[PDB]
Amino acid sequence: DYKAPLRDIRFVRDELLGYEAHYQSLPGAEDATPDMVNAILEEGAKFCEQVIAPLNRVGDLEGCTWSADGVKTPTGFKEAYQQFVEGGWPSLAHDVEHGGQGLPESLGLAISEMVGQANWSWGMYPGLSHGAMNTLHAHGTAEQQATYLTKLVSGEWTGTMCLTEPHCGTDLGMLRTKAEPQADGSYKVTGTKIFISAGEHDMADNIVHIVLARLPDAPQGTKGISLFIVPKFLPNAEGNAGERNAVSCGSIEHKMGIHGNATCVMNFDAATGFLIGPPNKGLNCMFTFMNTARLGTALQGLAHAEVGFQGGIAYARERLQMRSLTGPKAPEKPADPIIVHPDVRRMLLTMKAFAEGNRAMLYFAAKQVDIVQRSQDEEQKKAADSMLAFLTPIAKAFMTEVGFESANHGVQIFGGHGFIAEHGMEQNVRDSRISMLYEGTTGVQALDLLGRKVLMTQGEALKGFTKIVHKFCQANEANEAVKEFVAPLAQLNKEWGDLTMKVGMAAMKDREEVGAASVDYLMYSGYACLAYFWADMARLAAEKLAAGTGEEAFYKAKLQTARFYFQRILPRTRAHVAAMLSGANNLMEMAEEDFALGY
Amino acid sequence: PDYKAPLRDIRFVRDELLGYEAHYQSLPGAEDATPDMVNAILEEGAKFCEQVIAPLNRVGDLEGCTWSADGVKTPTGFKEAYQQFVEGGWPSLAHDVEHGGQGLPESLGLAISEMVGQANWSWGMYPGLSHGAMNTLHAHGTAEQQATYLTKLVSGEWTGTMCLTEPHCGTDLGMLRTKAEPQADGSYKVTGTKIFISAGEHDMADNIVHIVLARLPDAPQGTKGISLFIVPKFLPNAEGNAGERNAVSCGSIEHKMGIHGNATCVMNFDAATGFLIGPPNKGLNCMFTFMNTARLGTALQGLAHAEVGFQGGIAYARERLQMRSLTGPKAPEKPADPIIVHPDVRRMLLTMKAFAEGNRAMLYFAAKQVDIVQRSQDEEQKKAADSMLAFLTPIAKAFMTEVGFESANHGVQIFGGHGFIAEHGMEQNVRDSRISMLYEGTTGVQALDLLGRKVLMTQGEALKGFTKIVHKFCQANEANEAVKEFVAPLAQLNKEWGDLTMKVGMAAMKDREEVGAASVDYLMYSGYACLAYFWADMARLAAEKLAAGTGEEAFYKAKLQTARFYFQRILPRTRAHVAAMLSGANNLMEMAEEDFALGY
Ligand SMILES: CCCCCCCC(=O)SCCNC(=O)CCNC(=O)[C@H](O)C(C)(C)COP(=O)(O)OP(=O)(O)OC[C@H]1O[C@@H](n2cnc3c(N)ncnc32)[C@H](O)[C@@H]1OP(=O)(O)O
Ligand SMILES: CCCCCCCC(=O)SCCNC(=O)CCNC(=O)[C@H](O)C(C)(C)COP(=O)(O)OP(=O)(O)OC[C@H]1O[C@@H](n2cnc3c(N)ncnc32)[C@H](O)[C@@H]1OP(=O)(O)O
Ligand SMILES: Cc1cc2nc3c(=O)[nH]c(=O)nc-3n(C[C@H](O)[C@H](O)[C@H](O)COP(=O)(O)OP(=O)(O)OC[C@H]3O[C@@H](n4cnc5c(N)ncnc54)[C@H](O)[C@@H]3O)c2cc1C
Ligand SMILES: Cc1cc2nc3c(=O)[nH]c(=O)nc-3n(C[C@H](O)[C@H](O)[C@H](O)COP(=O)(O)OP(=O)(O)OC[C@H]3O[C@@H](n4cnc5c(N)ncnc54)[C@H](O)[C@@H]3O)c2cc1C
Repeated sequence: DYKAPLRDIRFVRDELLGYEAHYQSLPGAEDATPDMVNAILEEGAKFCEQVIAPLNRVGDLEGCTWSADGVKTPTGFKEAYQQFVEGGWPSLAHDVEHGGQGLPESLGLAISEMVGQANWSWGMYPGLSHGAMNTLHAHGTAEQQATYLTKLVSGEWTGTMCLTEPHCGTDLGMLRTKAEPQADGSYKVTGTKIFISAGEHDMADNIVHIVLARLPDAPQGTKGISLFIVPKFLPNAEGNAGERNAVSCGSIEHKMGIHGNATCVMNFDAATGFLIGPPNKGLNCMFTFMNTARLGTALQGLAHAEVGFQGGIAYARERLQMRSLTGPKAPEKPADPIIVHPDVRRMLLTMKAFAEGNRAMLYFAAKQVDIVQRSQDEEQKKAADSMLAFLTPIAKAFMTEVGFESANHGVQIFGGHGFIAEHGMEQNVRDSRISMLYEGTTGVQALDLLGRKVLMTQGEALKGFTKIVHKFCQANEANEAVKEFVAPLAQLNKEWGDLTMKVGMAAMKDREEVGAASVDYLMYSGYACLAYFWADMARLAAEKLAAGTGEEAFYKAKLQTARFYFQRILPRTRAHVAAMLSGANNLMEMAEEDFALGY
Repeated sequence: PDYKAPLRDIRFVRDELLGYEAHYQSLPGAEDATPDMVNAILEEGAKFCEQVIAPLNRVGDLEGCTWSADGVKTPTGFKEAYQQFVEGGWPSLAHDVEHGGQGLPESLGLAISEMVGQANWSWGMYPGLSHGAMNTLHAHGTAEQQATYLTKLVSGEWTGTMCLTEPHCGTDLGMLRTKAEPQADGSYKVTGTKIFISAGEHDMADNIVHIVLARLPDAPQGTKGISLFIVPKFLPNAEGNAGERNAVSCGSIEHKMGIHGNATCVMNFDAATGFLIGPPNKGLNCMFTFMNTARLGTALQGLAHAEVGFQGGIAYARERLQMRSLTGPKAPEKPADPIIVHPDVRRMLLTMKAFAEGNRAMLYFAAKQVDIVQRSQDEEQKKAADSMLAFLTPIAKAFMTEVGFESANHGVQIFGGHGFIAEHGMEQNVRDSRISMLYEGTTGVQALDLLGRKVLMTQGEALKGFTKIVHKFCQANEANEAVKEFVAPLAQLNKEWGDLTMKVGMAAMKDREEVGAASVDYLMYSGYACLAYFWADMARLAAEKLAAGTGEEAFYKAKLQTARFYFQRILPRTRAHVAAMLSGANNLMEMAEEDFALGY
């Protein structure tokens, strides 16, 4: 049964990253008192454990049901959503201006961490909505905010992002949905959008589609794309679901997992829409909706490692099979618990290193998001903004990739039993698999990080982070407790920058290099980020243990996980380095027609 | 694009790389495996796989199996397909002539199995499990027992199961508690519940022959007390046909992640009549003819998953237009470039390709050993082939399943979002693949078998058979210009493999936890090392065919390019596995069990 990691969320927020100081230093956070944060975490935890976690298996077994009239969600989904609404969770991290509580985004993200762990398919309904707000908030006219945002902040209305068509997913410049301008200055949108998460459902009073379309004589490619508000129901005089717009769901997908989230073919038959933001600047505006959900999807990766660990640790202490290699440890039982086996511990510690490591990186990133939304200092916003732009793609691709690995360790620990539906471990793997495909594929994210962010800033995007690491190795070089962490961390911090330079050099001779190195580089970057977060959690752990503490075992575990990370996981860097220095030719020399001559 | 048998690559591996013509002529009873007959059987094999079973793979996954009190319904088309397969004589192919068989080599029967598992693994488990229980009756059954059970299994009229697992025990068979009470007439009565029995009950055959692990009434504790019993669903009648219903029933089937089409049964034996096969209390010894077949059989499942991901991905990579090459549009007449222009898509393609073609080479290398163990009359050769199988069998099962799962996941990644959708079949490949690392011995258990039972128990001798072959290859080709670039790293790695074995040994002397701590890393390293040899050898062969002039230049140029990719982008994974296995057991054993979950 899902148990929220509140003690670990507090370790990371309060002790490692000084979230009380951060909230004190920052406009809006006077109502975000330590005691109020703790009560909101504990309220969040209870909803996640008692209301949505028990629906997770229901959602997988039932999925959603299509008919011409609309889409039924699994038993208990909408009734949990009504309770989510009535608790005012939707309004937590939105402007007091448009009906919100004004608490920071980073406190919103802690609630999303627990929602995603408990029931990801259910959490996507509120999750997508949270983004369309961030879109309306950043680019909507005051009247658009008054009509649409107020309703999303209350949760009475839900939001989607409608980009994808059959022929285009990464290549949005090829999109072909049309916005035809009308005398009254509104548009009629004609097109078929596919894979639309939460496109049709029975959870809310209305749905607000944020749709990418093209104006009749716009330029080709991205520079021809505009953003439209297309609600399922056009508002009435009081602002409530009014006239039924010509938006309908023609079908939902049969998928490997995330069955409880309706994945919809949305047909727009000259549906009334309103332009939001400048004509042909839709891609620019949509990237508010996208970088929310990039960090929101990095959260999915964290959730799959956490669920995989919760299951693994429980089964490894309860399942008896075979005996310890150093003699029977439970001779009064017919077998030893499987935790006594070194490989089961390797699998448990892998999931633990990834869950706790990525939790640190995620709430480090979330502090940057708060700064960009609320700081007055433009030096401090701009340094936060460049840090988000470096960490966003790393977090999304790296946390999902190792989250899916972590989910598979969970299954492996159960042996055969892991393949069987009733234990929920195999559902975790199935739900994890989409996280590396949507919200920018691993490959597209890697290309974004290395080409657009790092190589296009001639390495400056990396320097923000390698600065913090270099300052840690200097302040802690002669700290005896983390000597063993600082040495290889300093070495890796150097190599990180060296590799960045060698790849820029290779790329100057052959552009194919940016692609050839990209995923290897992003994965290396991910292990290097977590090397720093584990060296720092180890530093904090050693500080607390030397000062005496009610929780000896808590901090000794942090040191033991850090050492596992450095000695057993971080050396995967060696293969990422070798592959990325090998050059583009070993990928590009084979002719397309020569890949499958063995038939 | 539907399933296409990789016959051209299967021929390259057996005929060109592994000398299968000369091997078959050097073996007693292999005179009927003429090159033209093998090629005829391979063609008929592919026809059956591509036309009868491959179309049923989606149906198997959508319907799965339907339980009722009376029986277990199989997916639409499966039993009719099993009839055409019986009518084709396929079950009889690699079995002895006197018991209904055609007497062809096991390594020919394995080529058919390669194509069956790629076409529809769930369906292939039905005959594939039969193939096991036949091998056990051959090895350990009385001539009477072979007359009744082995003849029906060789015809395919009856199917066979392996019944080991119970709720409390899968790896630890010593704890099993299924009982066998002696009866006055020399038969036994088996009472107990077995779980996760593949093909335990279905509607495809006239009878099912269970090979059951059970305990005699005063047997010693542990594996020393396990005996092996034939328990048929229908007791034979006087003619030798399905007679009296035995007290064997299926209480349920599991709901699973995958292989929905293969019924996974809770089998209740209610004092069912069984017959002791093999000595009393030597069950586990006898049941290991069945288990090693099924381990090289499960390695083949790993190959199958890599193959299916490759066939889907290459077709989609050439048809899907998304974005443009980094070096300017390669298809400017089209609205976007094929995704194969992107280096990362080529990286996923070539990963699946290195693993499929490398593992195929490893598999038929192993299958030549099976053939020598079964047929050779030279003892020195039987001993060396037996010893080579002992080393390769767990490497093949664990490595090929693990890199098979990776390869299936690359397949989905190439389709992007579309790969998560049921219609394309790529996500089923991943879900079917996941069981392959759990059953027939877990990755962790095969890794302990390799390092603990075979390698360290022989003080490194089990490794020598293979390192010898690799060292002779590096000497034979030190001066060979076309492959010098493979030979150098191969010889460095072959030496390191021997050094690592000794160091792990030294570490285990001080701390026995080191055997489990190094096990999976050591098996994965060993896997990568085996494929480094096979890619080097396939690169040598391709150089030799190109220097001599061939009408298939591209085919041989593609082997060199894949071998170079394997060496430069995949083999370096050994770096991670070396560092992990030399890190020590303390980084895994120091954390007390009660301190693993203190964040709640
Ligand atoms: C929570 C559950 C998840 C469910 C959601 C499912 C997924 C979805 O909703 S659809 C996912 C959306 N798609 C993706 O994320 C990946 C596919 N699209 C891409 O990212 C493509 O690479 C794509 C379309 C951006 C390429 O466009 P292209 O015009 O070549 O980009 P580029 O020239 O680099 O940038 C164009 C403009 O976009 C914006 N932009 C691009 N990248 C970024 C970025 N990383 N951050 C911010 N803005 C960006 C900028 O305004 C930029 O302007 P400029 O060029 O002057 O800097
Ligand atoms: C094609 C269709 C595929 C479908 C797959 C579905 C089928 C299944 O999943 S059923 C198979 C699942 N069962 C297993 O694999 C059980 C797991 N196995 C194990 O853990 C061990 O091998 C086990 C329990 C059998 C032996 O345990 P233990 O007694 O501690 O081993 P050990 O003492 O070293 O050896 C016991 C005896 O078994 C035999 N044995 C052990 N290992 C091997 C081996 N690798 N090869 C051959 N014989 C072996 C020997 O006879 C040995 O006796 P001795 O040591 O005197 O030679
Ligand atoms: C779909 C399916 C089909 C099956 N078909 C059959 C069949 O036809 N016939 C049959 O007899 N069985 C069958 N099985 C059972 C299957 O072989 C077992 O699941 C397998 O042997 C593992 O046993 P277990 O699941 O009980 O895991 P356990 O043995 O409990 O192992 C659990 C975990 O502990 C680890 N572990 C255990 N001991 C050690 C050790 N000493 N060192 C290190 N790690 C260790 C394992 O590696 C694993 O990670 C089937 C299973 C499934 C799921
Ligand atoms: C369950 C689900 C829910 C979804 N929900 C939504 C939603 O709510 N809203 C929405 O708008 N979309 C949604 N999508 C669509 C999703 O965002 C796309 O699937 C995703 O962007 C990938 O696009 P694609 O599937 O068309 O693959 P493609 O873009 O065709 O990519 C295919 C392959 O090519 C690779 N590739 C493509 N271009 C390059 C390049 N330049 N360099 C390197 N590799 C490249 C990719 O990495 C991938 O491996 C959803 C999809 C799914 C499966």
